[PDB]
Amino acid sequence: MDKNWFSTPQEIREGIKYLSAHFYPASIMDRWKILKKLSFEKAKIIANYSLQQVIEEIEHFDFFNEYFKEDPLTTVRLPPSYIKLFDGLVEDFQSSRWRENIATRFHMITEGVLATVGLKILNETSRKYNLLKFNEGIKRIIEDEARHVSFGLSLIEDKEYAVKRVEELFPLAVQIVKEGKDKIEPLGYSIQELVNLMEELKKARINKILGS
Repeated sequence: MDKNWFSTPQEIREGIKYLSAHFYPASIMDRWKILKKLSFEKAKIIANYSLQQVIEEIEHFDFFNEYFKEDPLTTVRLPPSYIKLFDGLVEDFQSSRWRENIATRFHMITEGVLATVGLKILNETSRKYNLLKFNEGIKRIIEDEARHVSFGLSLIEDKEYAVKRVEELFPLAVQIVKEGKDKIEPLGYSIQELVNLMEELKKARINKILGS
């Protein structure tokens, strides 16, 4: 942990933990224990970068677990639209069109829209408060996430279906952010501005799918 974590203002620590819990949902992680087997299973099918990506997902969990040892993320309640998002990903892993369904729910929406915004906030906020170790670990996740999103684009074959999926799931993603208003706004962000960024990100991921 950074030695100056605890000297960071309480409202800022709360917001950071709140967002960190979206990446490492320690209070309800056991709900989706099944995602471990399912992700291993499918990465061993696909191989390619999928095996590296699964390892990187664990590395990301390990980062948040280690960082917050003395200030655990088990205290943080995830909002209900976030629970829905991940219940849906378990379903997608069990679905017929699992490759397309995971690429759209996870790589496009979860990593290419939600995570993009969440990591922007964590980067900006940790830099402002001089949480250097935290900020570096966020920068490394951002670098990983860009490769994950590119890998996602490579998994999509049916362009019309993928776009329609992204368009269908986008509202849930917006609700996740709106549900965090009370924890995010004290970090000095406007929820509307965040939603507008989400819209631009959605457009950009769709453009990339259509140009592939």
